[PDB]
Amino acid sequence: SISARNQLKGKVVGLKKGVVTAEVVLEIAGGNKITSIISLDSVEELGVKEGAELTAVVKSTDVMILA
Amino acid sequence: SISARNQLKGKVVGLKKGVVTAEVVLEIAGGNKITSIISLDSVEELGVKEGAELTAVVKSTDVMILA
Amino acid sequence: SISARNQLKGKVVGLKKGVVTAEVVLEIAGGNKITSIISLDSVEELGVKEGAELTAVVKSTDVMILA
Amino acid sequence: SISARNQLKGKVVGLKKGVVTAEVVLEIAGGNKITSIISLDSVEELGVKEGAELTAVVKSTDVMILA
Amino acid sequence: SISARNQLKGKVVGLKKGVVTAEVVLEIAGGNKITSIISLDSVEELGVKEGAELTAVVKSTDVMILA
Amino acid sequence: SISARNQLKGKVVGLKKGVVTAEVVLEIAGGNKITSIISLDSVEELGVKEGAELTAVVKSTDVMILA
Ligand SMILES: [Cl-]
Ligand SMILES: [Cl-]
Ligand code: NA
Repeated sequence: SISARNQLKGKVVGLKKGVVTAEVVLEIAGGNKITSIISLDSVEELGVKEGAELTAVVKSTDVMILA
Repeated sequence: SISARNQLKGKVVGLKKGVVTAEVVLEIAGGNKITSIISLDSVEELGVKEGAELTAVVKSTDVMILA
Repeated sequence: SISARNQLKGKVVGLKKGVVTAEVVLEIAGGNKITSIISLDSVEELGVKEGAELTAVVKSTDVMILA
Repeated sequence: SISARNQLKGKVVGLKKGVVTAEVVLEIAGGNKITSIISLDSVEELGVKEGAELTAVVKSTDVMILA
Repeated sequence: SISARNQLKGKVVGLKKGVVTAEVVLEIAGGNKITSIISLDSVEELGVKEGAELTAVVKSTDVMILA
Repeated sequence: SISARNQLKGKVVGLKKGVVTAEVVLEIAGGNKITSIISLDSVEELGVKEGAELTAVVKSTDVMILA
C-alpha cells in the first residue's frame, strides 16, 4: 500500500469540526485513543462519522520514543 | 506532561542502528507494531535495547486517516 | 526522557485559542520567539497561560537548515 | 520569506554524515543546541562545515509544548 | 537556500482563513494541485491572496510513497 | 482513500539505499521533481526500483509557503 509503517485500526469515538482543521479520535486495541488533526475538507469528503471503522496512519519518522 | 496526544506503551521487539538514524520497533496492545525512526544519538543516550518497556509518542497533527 | 533532541525553555508571551487548534508563543534565551500550533485540548489540559514557564520540544527530523 | 515561523540563528558545532541522511548541530542564543537531521545531498550542496553561521528553521505545526 | 528538497512554483487558486490556521491551494505545473495548512499569522504577514505566484515547500522526510 | 491532500503521480528516476533510510526521487508532471526519504524496509517491501510508476504523498500540514 503506502510506505507509512504505522497503520492502526479503530472506531471513531470523537469528532470536532473547525474552520480549516478537524479533530478525529479513534479507539484502538487495548482501549488506547489516537487523536488526529487533519483538514476539514478531508473529514467531509471521507464522510467521517461517530462510530465509523477507520485506520490511523503515521509515518515512521514522526514517531518519538519516551524512555 | 507533553502536548503530544498519542502515547502508546509497548515492548522493544526490533532495533537497527545506522550511521545517523536508528529504527525502533515496539509491540503494543493487541499485537500492533509501532515503527519509529529517530537519531542514533538518542537511541544510545536512552539505552534502548531489545525487550525494554518504552512508550511511542506521536503529535496529533502528524496522524492521517485512512478510509 | 524523550528522544526529541530540541528542548528550549521559555515564558509564554502569546496565546490564541481556536476551535480545534491553538497557538502558543514562547520567548526563549536571547529574545528569540518560538511559535507552536497544537490541539486546543492539550492547551486546556495543560493549563497554558500567559506568563507561564514551559518548554518547546521539536523532533530532529523536523528541523531544516537555511544558508 | 517563508511561512515557517521559527528561525533561529547559530553556529555549527557538530556535523555527522550518513549514507542517506546527515546530522547538523547548531549552537544558538543561551548556549542551547539545535539538532537537525536532513539529506546528505542538501548538506553537501549547501556546503555545511564546522564553524559556519547558519539558521535552523522549524514549521509551527511541528512544535510541541512540555508543561 | 534552504535544505528542503521539494520546491514547487505555483499560483494561488484557493484561500480559506481560520482562527489559528489557514488553507492555501496552489495550481502547479503539469496540472497538479498542492494544499497547504499553515498559520493565519504567516498568511497575513506574507500578503497571500488569490492570484499570487508563490512556491510550496516540503521537507524530504515528510514525503511518503504509494504503490 | 487517505486524508493526505497531496498525491502526485510520477516515475522513479533515482534510488539510494542506506542502513535505516532510503531516498527516492520521482519525476512528476510538468517537469517537477519530488524527493522522499522513507524507511529502507518500506522501499524493499514495496519493490521500489528505478523506472517504477508510483505516487508521492504529503500531508497538508507539512507544506510551507515561500514568497
Ligand atoms: Cl544494529
Ligand atoms: Cl484566545
Ligand atoms: Na512532525
